[PDB]
Amino acid sequence: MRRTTKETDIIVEIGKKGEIKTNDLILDHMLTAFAFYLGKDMRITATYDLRHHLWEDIGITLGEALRENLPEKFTRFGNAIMPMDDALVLVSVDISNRPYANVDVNIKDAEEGFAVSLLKEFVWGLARGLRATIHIKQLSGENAHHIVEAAFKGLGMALRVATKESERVESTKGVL
Amino acid sequence: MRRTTKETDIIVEIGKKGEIKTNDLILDHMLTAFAFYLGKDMRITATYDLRHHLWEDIGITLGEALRENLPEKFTRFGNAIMPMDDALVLVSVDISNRPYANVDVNIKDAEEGFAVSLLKEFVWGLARGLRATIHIKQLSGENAHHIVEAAFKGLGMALRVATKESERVESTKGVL
Amino acid sequence: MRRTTKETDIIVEIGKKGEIKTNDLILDHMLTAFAFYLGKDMRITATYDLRHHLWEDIGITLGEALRENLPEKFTRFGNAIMPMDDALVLVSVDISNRPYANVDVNIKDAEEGFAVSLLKEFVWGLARGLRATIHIKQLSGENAHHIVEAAFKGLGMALRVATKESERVESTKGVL
Amino acid sequence: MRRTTKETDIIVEIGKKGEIKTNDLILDHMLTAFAFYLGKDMRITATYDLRHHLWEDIGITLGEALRENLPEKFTRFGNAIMPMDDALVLVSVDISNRPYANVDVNIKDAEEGFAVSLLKEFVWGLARGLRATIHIKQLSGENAHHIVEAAFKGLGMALRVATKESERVESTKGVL
Amino acid sequence: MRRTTKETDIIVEIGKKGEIKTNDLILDHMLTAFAFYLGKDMRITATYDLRHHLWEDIGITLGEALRENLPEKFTRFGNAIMPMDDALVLVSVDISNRPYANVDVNIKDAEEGFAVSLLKEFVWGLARGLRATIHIKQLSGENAHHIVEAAFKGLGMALRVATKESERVESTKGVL
Amino acid sequence: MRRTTKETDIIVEIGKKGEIKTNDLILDHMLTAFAFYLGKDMRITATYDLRHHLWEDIGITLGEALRENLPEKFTRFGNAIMPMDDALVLVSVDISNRPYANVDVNIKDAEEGFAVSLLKEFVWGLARGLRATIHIKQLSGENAHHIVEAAFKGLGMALRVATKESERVESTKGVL
Ligand SMILES: O=P(O)(O)C[C@@H](O)Cn1cncn1
Ligand SMILES: O=P(O)(O)C[C@@H](O)Cn1cncn1
Ligand SMILES: O=P(O)(O)C[C@@H](O)Cn1cncn1
Ligand SMILES: O=P(O)(O)C[C@@H](O)Cn1cncn1
Ligand SMILES: O=P(O)(O)C[C@@H](O)Cn1cncn1
Ligand SMILES: O=P(O)(O)C[C@@H](O)Cn1cncn1
Ligand SMILES: [Mn+2]
Ligand SMILES: [Mn+2]
Ligand SMILES: [Mn+2]
Ligand SMILES: [Mn+2]
Ligand SMILES: [Mn+2]
Ligand SMILES: [Mn+2]
Ligand SMILES: [Mn+2]
Ligand SMILES: [Mn+2]
Ligand SMILES: [Mn+2]
Ligand SMILES: [Mn+2]
Ligand SMILES: [Mn+2]
Ligand SMILES: [Mn+2]
Repeated sequence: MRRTTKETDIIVEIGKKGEIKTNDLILDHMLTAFAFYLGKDMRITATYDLRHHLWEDIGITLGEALRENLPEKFTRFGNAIMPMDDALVLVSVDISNRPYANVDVNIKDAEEGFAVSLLKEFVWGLARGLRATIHIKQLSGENAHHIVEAAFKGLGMALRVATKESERVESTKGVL
Repeated sequence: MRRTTKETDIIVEIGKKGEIKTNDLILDHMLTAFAFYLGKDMRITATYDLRHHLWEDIGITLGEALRENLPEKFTRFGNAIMPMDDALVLVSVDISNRPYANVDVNIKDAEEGFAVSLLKEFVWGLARGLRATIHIKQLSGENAHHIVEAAFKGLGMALRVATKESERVESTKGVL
Repeated sequence: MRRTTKETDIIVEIGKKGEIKTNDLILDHMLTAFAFYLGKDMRITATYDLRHHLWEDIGITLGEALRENLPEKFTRFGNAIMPMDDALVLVSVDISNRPYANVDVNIKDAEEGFAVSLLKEFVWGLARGLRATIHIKQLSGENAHHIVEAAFKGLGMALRVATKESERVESTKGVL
Repeated sequence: MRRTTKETDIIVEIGKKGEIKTNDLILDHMLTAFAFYLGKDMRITATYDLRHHLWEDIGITLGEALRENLPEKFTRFGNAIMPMDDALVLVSVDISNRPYANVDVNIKDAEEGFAVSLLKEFVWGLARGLRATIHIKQLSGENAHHIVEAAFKGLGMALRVATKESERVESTKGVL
Repeated sequence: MRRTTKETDIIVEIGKKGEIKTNDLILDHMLTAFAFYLGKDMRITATYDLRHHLWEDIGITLGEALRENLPEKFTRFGNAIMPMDDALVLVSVDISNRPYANVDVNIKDAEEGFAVSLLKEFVWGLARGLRATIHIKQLSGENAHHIVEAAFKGLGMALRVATKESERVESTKGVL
Repeated sequence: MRRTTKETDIIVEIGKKGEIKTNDLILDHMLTAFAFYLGKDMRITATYDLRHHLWEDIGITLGEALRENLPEKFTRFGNAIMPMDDALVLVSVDISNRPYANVDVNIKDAEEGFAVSLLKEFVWGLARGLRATIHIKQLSGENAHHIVEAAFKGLGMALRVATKESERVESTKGVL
């Protein structure tokens, strides 16, 4: 999946062994966590002007890539509760075709490179590209890196469950 | 399972392909959700005088029907965390033989047909008929329909887990 | 544009002389306002189970209908400030391909048939179907009908501006 | 229009196709937005010592360039209300010959490169170079980039209106 | 349009080149502003006993004169956002045939001759004579003269829009 | 696993049919719960001077016993949400090699033999002996016995998941 604008140029290829190299070492780490806990190899390359555009557009392109990869009938729902030392983060996903994100974190000890702005824009991008409902709810924690990385691990774990093949269309209304 | 009083007359048949028709369109939708996420066909028909009596007595009868269908040795415990757009609802069930319900929701945007009274009385009815401990804990949300429907989806998912056969009596005291 | 689920069956036909008949007299009035201030005839018909499903699905279908009718190059942005007696409501739209809604109203004098739940679900449906950013911000007011009707008038007026043909792709990133 | 001090050297040429290259990627993006929504090509080049000096002196030089470009009789007033996802920003301009700026924003989620100091100094610079009254009033929002970029888009849109030719001197006192 | 009582005698002639002379220098200035931003010449002369009676009765007579001059089918709605140095004032008009005024200002630095009483009574008079809904909402400001003059400029600008000819009766109910 | 100091002498033998006899009937019950929900037989015997030393040292010894039994590649993460009547307790474990415990309970109705001191010291002992991150987070509840027993049931259930064999080293850093 490739997405190109005048701001960013992003390639996300799920199922291909390859590097994750976005030219942002924080995002590279977060995406490495995401892919590891999703349980899939992926190749991700990006160029960008501003980090916000990178994080958001990575989210969009990753979402679109996940959507393209979905089986016809998929499990739809997946959750994860992820600890990382002091951090404890609930991640809940519904591949609902109703884009929505709610990211509720409370970072006490900030860390350079980790920003709520960037986390939120990645998650909104992902929600919009995948066309999904995504909740990130911090239950405990203080450290920025532990909170944000737990969220990315959790997204991977939750989507591992939600993107699995199902025997039915998982909606009482008969369509998503 | 049939339960008849001077107020209501209710039939719940689990495992039978059939209609869910209670003469309350909101409850029909909630029960459709419940059954879908439980993963069982059911036929439910009711007549009633007042909606409270309907919701409670449906809970009792459904609980009794679930209890009748349990294997001798069952998993006992099941949880679900269910998102619906803004709503995020935790449902926790223990088929404990200790009737108890705790329903903790916070509806900001009310909706006609959706009432905490009716939800609580359905859940207490279910707890009493099944003979179970049931928690409904809203983690996030504003919209009445999203919150209540998430609760019914969650009850279905949780009971899907809790009602499966187990290799042992699931209690250290040796009996339920 | 026809959209059909097990819950609702909706037709929205923009540019066609016809009636607006949803089987909800409040919504019929709101949509009549919307269409009048948009400056287009439309035919709308619906069947539904529950009013929430109606309001949301009308939003979705109307949004998709507006998206289908959008010129290749469109103005993208449109605003309205709409008074109705005590009410004064700001509506701001960006046809951004970034679904988002923020509805901030404060109804002091409630009115049967008018609910924040239903307004919010219509607007989120519209945002998701059109793929747009939509703000509704009450500046003044107390009366439910005045506030909500002002919002619908304002959506029509704002979308009248935003859906007009433009000479260019209205984004510095080169893509919408 | 060129302005040179011991701190900065800035060229702003309105109506010339060219690059916007200030050696600050955030400002380049903001100025690209400004020019796009103004509806004019411009060439902007700068060297600078400190970013504050750049932002302020860009504002001054851009203001002077806009002032030089004004027709004899101009519309004087222009407004914009600009959404960007969560952000909603009102921009109001009066080319009054009374330099004044009031920038009222509330950034909840900060972003590296985006600072209220720099926004305010650009706007004051612009107000002083153009000789104008400028209000930036955040109505909604949390994200720094969305708020600041909406302000720059809004300045462009507002000045598009205010700098258009008029049939009269737009003041009851007979002069500006 | 002439209106005579035992308290005041007022002539308002729209479209006539002429003096604005009410024997109140503050009101003469405000009305000069109003007429300038409306974009019409007018002749206004008054005698009065008390300033309140003047301001109110000028509003009534001006409203009646505007009403008399309306085309059969008129635009109905008009808004303005007007800055004046520190002041930023929103004016919203609906020629609704439902008299109503809401004037919400917050003057920090008072000025002799400028009073909320007089502004409010002019606006209510105008609403009653024209038969219109009028909102004046201060968004920012401290100085009495800047706030009140912005309101009069804004009323002129808003009514410039609202009083233009339209192709239709601008109401879904088919009549005003 | 035998651990002997001048204060305590503890045997924990996982996978062995035997009794749990610590000379503290509360701890015997808690450990019976832990083992049952872990899904393992175990033999535990202890002598001790002071109950704190017992609870802590049981934690340490049990943790070391679990660590000894861990497969080379293990699942690492496990969670449980456990109801017991009024109580609802979240337990989250990461076998991280980063000892940490956070126990957040709120006992309203105290019970002899049940103490936050002792619970916390058992959990910290377990965290240190296993070399793990352990969160215990009360979501609801009042009764001391229900809260504490839910925590022990939850630890068993969570560790059942976390101690299972995996196909890989469960860390992006390549080392645990
Ligand atoms: O789409 P699904 O499968 O979640 C079922 C819908 O009834 C949910 N819903 C969303 N808004 C009101 N109800
Ligand atoms: O009945 P179970 O299997 O949950 C085991 C009991 O010890 C629980 N309990 C209830 N009250 C005090 N303890
Ligand atoms: O897409 P457009 O036209 O609004 C231009 C983007 O730079 C906006 N943006 C959104 N998030 C950060 N920047
Ligand atoms: O200069 P203009 O056209 O806005 C008209 C002036 O009367 C405004 N003003 C500024 N301070 C007091 N009055
Ligand atoms: O008169 P219009 O054109 O604004 C349309 C009316 O429905 C408005 N309204 C006033 N009160 C309740 N509704
Ligand atoms: O050790 P793991 O597998 O959890 C991966 C690490 O990056 C986590 N981490 C801990 N502190 C900062 N990052
Ligand atoms: Mn963004
Ligand atoms: Mn890390
Ligand atoms: Mn009852
Ligand atoms: Mn529903
Ligand atoms: Mn909905
Ligand atoms: Mn109406
Ligand atoms: Mn400065
Ligand atoms: Mn941007
Ligand atoms: Mn009076
Ligand atoms: Mn003046
Ligand atoms: Mn100790
Ligand atoms: Mn017990």
